[PDB]
Amino acid sequence: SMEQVAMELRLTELTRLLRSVLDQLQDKDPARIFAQPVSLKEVPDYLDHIKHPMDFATMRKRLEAQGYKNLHEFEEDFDLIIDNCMKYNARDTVFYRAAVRLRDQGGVVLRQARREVDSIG
Repeated sequence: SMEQVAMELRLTELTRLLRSVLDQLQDKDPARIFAQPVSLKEVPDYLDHIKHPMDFATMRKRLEAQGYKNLHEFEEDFDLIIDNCMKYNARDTVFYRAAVRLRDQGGVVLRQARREVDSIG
């Protein structure tokens, strides 16, 4: 149908907007602390602590399969990245502190993305 195509055009433009958001969020992690999944070889107990691991490469695979239906779903993933880190790592660690900074800096990007998604439909 013609509707299914128009739908797919919007999903595709949402994907396009989310890719730009993702790149902007990821620039706020220049240390690449959140770039890849936590290694289960190097942190073998991790899944006893953290039930839903997340990271930027994993978000990017979902993104490119058009797996995000709306901004809310994408934000849930970003928030997992931060929240997981803030639980597993203690307050005085470079990792916790990197998550605080990514949260604070991404807030601005996410604020605008929500306006752009509402605005453009």
